[PDB]
Amino acid sequence: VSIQAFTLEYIEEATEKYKTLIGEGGFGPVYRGMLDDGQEVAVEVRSAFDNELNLLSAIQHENLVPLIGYCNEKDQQILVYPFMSNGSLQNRLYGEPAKRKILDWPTRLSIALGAARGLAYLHTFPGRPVIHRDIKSSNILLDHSMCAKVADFGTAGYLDPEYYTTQQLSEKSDVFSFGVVLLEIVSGREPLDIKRPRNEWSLVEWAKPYIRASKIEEIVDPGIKGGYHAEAMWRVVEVALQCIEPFSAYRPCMDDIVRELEDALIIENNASE
Ligand SMILES: C[As](C)(=O)[O-]
Ligand SMILES: [Ca+2]
Repeated sequence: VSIQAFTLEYIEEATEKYKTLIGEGGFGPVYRGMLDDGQEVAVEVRSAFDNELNLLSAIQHENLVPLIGYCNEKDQQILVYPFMSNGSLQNRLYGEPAKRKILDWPTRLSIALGAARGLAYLHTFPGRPVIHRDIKSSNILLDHSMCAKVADFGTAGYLDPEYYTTQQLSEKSDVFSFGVVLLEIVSGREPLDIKRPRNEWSLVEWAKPYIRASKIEEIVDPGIKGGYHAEAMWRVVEVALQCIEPFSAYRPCMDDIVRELEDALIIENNASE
């Protein structure tokens, strides 16, 4: 809840000399470490600011990756986040772990609502908005409790088509991108896959017809076939379609998405009990 300054020496002790590399992150590599109090951290090292730290200091929401501290020493720019032990939504949908454990519909729903709330907090931020501009399943991280934490708010298949007119990314561009994420969550497919039959190359182009023709069962992840209530799935698919409208003007705000995703989870929780 409060940002700390670390020394390079401390980051090296925690990181065991960058022994582990958690993965490619936005604006630098990210290594795994443990602080001397025992909490697991991810340490982002800028490849190549104090205003950014103040912005990141000002962002506080349960569905955003929080900043623990930073390192300023010797013209280095290091950022320290909690380690998210359950990894990325992308990985749990069609990653290696998806072959072991199938993420169930209610959990998928709960992760989407979490992520939407995080983005909603950023979009409606007092004074000026915070726009992510690179929303994707790999940037929706999961903690021990499978609570969504959106990352890299400091990609082909997700890019707002309208960007080719405006050459600008906006809240509405984040909304389009999120719509593609909702399609991943429903379908269990990555947006772009050349190895798929030609008609299935684009998840977005492939899906719209079936949704438009009210035949959602065809596009649903086999692992959650008969694992959802139709009323709840309709809501998610419907709002997903509005998000991926080629023209931002017809696209809902993130907060309309929050409400639809809340409605879907109340429908499932109601039928579950
Ligand atoms: C990027 As801001 C905290 O001025 O809305
Ligand atoms: Ca608000």
